[PDB]
Amino acid sequence: CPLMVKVLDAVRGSPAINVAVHVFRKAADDTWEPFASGKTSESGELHGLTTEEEFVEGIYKVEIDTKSYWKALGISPFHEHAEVVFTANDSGPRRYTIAALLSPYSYSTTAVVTN
Amino acid sequence: CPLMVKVLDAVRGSPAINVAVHVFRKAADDTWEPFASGKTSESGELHGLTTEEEFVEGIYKVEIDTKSYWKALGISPFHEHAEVVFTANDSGPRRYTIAALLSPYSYSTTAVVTN
Amino acid sequence: CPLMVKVLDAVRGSPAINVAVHVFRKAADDTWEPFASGKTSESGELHGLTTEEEFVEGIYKVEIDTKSYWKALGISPFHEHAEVVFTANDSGPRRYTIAALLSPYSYSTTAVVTN
Amino acid sequence: CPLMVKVLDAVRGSPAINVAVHVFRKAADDTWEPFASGKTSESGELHGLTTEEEFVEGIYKVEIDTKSYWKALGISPFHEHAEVVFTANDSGPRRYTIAALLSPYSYSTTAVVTN
Ligand SMILES: O=C(O)c1ccccc1Nc1cc(Cl)c(OCCCCCCCOc2c(Cl)cc(Nc3ccccc3C(=O)O)cc2Cl)c(Cl)c1
Repeated sequence: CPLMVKVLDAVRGSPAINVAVHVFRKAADDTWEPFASGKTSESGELHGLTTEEEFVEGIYKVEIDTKSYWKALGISPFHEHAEVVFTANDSGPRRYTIAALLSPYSYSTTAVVTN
Repeated sequence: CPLMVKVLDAVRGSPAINVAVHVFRKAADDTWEPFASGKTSESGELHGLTTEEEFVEGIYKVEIDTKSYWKALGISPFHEHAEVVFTANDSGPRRYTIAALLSPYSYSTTAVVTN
Repeated sequence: CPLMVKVLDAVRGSPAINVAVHVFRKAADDTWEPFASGKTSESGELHGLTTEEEFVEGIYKVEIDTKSYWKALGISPFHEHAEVVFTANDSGPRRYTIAALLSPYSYSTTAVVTN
Repeated sequence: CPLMVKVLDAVRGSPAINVAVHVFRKAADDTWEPFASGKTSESGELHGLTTEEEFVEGIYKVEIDTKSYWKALGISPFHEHAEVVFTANDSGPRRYTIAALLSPYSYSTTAVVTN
């Protein structure tokens, strides 16, 4: 799997389950084209977004729908979403894990990139 | 100052100096319209972005140009930029500080909302 | 102020007010000896912990009493406290700010070392 | 596995490999007794520290030897180690993952606690 997303909840100390994730790829006309989407599992993970064939060199945006998640838990958070924007595969094919750790007024994101 | 931005460097243990910051507001036609911008100071801070008069309720995006910062340091980074997207909500006196802590393959952002 | 502590609350998007902070220095017999302490202010800050004269090179521990903070808010937390352990090193004018960002099941700490 | 540690490197965007981890348990005399230790794998993970039988209710400290890690990469970091102190199993047996994300002058730690 070349692109995986993992989301964790810093309030509950749990995976963040059923979080919507949308991936976009920047097109030649500078617009963000829909690329893939899904929801995190019971483990906070989202796999199977793309294939090595389709995940070509480009600029990608991973939008994680954090506000919808918090609101479903009774919390009015600060952010609309977390957005992770990066160039992928520009020094050859890599496997990318995009991890996010969520709180109501903060989040962090890291990437783990491997061969 | 209803809106301040503060950027810190987790590699050097320092303010992140001379980082470009762009603020956008969501318009009517769902377009991100430029709103304010600047470069962080020697203290990693950016003040004077807007006024209480202009900073009305709405959806805002703060783009922090992290990739160019790391390139200036000779360090290969992951993200193109950090994007912080939020709704400004009245209901009383509020000042917003958007803080970001930067590493090459990670960032963190929090909002400190006070009065 | 050669040593400041700043604590922020990632759930409320606010300074973490009235948090107990204890600082220790490593002695000769490898015992943590109390050095300084206080409670964070309304701005989440704790100043006046020590003087340039007393804050010599050595190994220091800053203990931030996070569990009691979350208990005061009625929120079940994971950690007993956050502990920040570091060597203070001269070689020129240096001021240390130990920042912490708190969530119930997570914390983050950075050092901003300036002159 | 009731206790797992995962460590990631925010500079390289990689697991933090070969990081020493020491676990202590607070004894009746208020002293920290050695409990378990190991080093992170190629995946940044450390499994097999303990068993459900031996991992009883108590206050535990997980010390992650971050300074040794950074120094081996040519970096002089701020912290001596990251310390994670928590009560375990005080509302019945749980599975704990202690995750840490490391930078030279910052780290974060979260816990994922499951049934
Ligand atoms: O990644 C995996 O693969 C993974 C998989 C499974 C499990 C775990 C996995 N890892 C993993 C682990 C973790 Cl801990 C993780 O979270 C990373 C959390 C990063 C913490 C956020 C850092 C907060 O920064 C700060 C801090 Cl300290 C202070 C401040 N304030 C100030 C500091 C100084 C001066 C002024 C201020 C201010 O405010 O005016 C602002 C910020 Cl912005 C992630 Cl995203 C993935």
